[PDB]
Amino acid sequence: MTTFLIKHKASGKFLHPKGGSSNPANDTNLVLHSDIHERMYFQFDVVDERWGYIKHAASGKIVHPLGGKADPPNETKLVLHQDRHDRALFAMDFFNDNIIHKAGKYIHPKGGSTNPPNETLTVMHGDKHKAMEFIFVSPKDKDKRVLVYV
Amino acid sequence: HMTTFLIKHKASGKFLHPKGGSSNPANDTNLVLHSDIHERMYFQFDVVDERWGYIKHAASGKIVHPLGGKADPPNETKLVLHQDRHDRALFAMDFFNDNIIHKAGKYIHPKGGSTNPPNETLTVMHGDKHKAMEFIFVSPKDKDKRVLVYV
Repeated sequence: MTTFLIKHKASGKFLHPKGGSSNPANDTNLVLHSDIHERMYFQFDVVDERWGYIKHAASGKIVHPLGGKADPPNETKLVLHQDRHDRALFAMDFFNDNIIHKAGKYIHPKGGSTNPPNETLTVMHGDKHKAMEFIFVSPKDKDKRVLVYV
Repeated sequence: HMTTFLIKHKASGKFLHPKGGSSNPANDTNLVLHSDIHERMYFQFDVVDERWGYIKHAASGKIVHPLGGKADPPNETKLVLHQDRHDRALFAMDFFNDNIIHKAGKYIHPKGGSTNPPNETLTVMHGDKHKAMEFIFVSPKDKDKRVLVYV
């Protein structure tokens, strides 16, 4: 209904909390993995027009740049954390197919590969290219895009 | 719930209106650009399927259609309001690239493509992308404040 999968467009892998738990601890890395299950479902909670929080559905933790700085440098790891604040604001660009942080960098697989192996970490990086594209799909139809602004 | 908004032509600051400004425009009334602001030029976006939805005139419930109801309208097809609701009136409101795209892939343009068209200029479909076909979606109470049309 409000849940979606975050699919890495080039590989078909998905974003997961590292370890696949329903209850990841604060500062758990966000990784890529091929598996599908309810513990990799996400929601998006709108805060201000396009900006909002990317939320792990099972735990309520949201996506942060590790350390929570307003303008994180390239290669800053993405983690899950319960805190809510303006440095965890992202927009879900379903027209250009990417996820952009409030300060202008994007979510990437670490290393920028179109075919990242399972457990690859995700990081912030300012470049735009095929390997940083993501689409947002229905849990019950992994090829059907869904509106995350809901 | 559908957020109410103005459709603002980015280059000129003018807005999309039904020609003549009626609260209940007749079927096939042209969609035009005009500088006035009033509640008969407010719009809503009725989401149908993910990004696709109907651009709905708030006062009347009529929606934007390429005239003729063809599946793949050619360049220069005029935009009108009509009460009919079906898939050939599906658009997406691209608030990241700032344009309005039809399901068959062309965009809403001012007829003639001017960055600064006169009041009452018709709108048409066209495949080209440039500054004169950009639109932003703003609060009726603050024409410079972008609002999220998808909620």
